[PDB]
Amino acid sequence: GPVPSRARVYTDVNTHRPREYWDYESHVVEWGNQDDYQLVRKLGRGKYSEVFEAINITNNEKVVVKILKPVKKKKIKREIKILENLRGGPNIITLADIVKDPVSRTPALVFEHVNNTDFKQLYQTLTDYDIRFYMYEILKALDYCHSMGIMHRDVKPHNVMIDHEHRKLRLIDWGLAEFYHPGQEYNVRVASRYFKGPELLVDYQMYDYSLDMWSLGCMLASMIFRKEPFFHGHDNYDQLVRIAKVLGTEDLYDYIDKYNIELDPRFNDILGRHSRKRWERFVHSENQHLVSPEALDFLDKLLRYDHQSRLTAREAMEHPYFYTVVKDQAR
Ligand SMILES: O=C(O)c1ccc2cc1OCCOCCNc1ccn3ncc-2c3n1
Repeated sequence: GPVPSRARVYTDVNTHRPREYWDYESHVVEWGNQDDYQLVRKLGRGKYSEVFEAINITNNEKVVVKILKPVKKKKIKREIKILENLRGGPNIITLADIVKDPVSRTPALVFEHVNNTDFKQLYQTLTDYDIRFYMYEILKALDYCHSMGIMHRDVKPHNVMIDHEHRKLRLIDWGLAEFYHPGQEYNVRVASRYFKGPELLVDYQMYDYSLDMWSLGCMLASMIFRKEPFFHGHDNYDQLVRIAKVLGTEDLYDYIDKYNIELDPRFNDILGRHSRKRWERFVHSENQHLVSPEALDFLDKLLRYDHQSRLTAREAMEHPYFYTVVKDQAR
């Protein structure tokens, strides 16, 4: 069958932890008092939850309440445990409280309020410096969570809150995140289509932190090239075709060979034969102000088929793309 794989970094971080850290099935939830919060207005809804601005009446603080739609106890425990383990880390959203919603007997997560600038509207205003700065801020959250033995597995613009006035960023929605254990076969049916790594699309289960770095590369491409989404597949199969038309089919088949991956036969007559394209075909008069040699070198080193060859978060932070930002933060 397939060749096994291990994270290059932070490989054994959870093995050295007490069992309780990662064994979320055993976690005992510390409930709080629902009557401390009053809902103010609805912010949005998804498959998994509805989100409200709210107020803590005991201190008149603004907070956000995420009312969970019914999922397994295990899934709720995993998100809670991860949020608690990561709490206080750089640019990690703060979980303030957990309450049992009386209406449905449903749990509600209570988060710190971030004054988020419009995500669709924000992108239209971002300069070259802003993209570098916010990318660096996301990398601080990813290096932290990876170093803590956790893969996010759903990195995308919707899950990055930006309070632009305060140059403040938070990585949110830890509902798909998981603990990394060497040898563990993970569920490939994760993340948003446009951000799925090749490992997911070819059904390679022994993946790791490096998944997040593919998703990040997809974000970077969409920002510097003004192309949202960058890899626009019609479904999961066509998503790999879209990637192959850019990264080329030679490297794809090399990856499949290296890991002895069994390719779904549906791929066979759709992948075809594609050259690896130069990034320069995506540069044009309206985006060129966002694109540098540095940006393209960095992007190239995130967007690799082989999960093992992508930059780590910590390596990415040392790339020349960030030298100006690093200098500015020291001062
Ligand atoms: O799932 C979480 O971990 C999550 C945590 C915090 C917030 C949202 C979350 O995800 C729901 C996304 O809904 C977007 C609604 N807009 C706003 C506006 C302001 N804030 N401040 C915090 C959040 C927020 N959401």
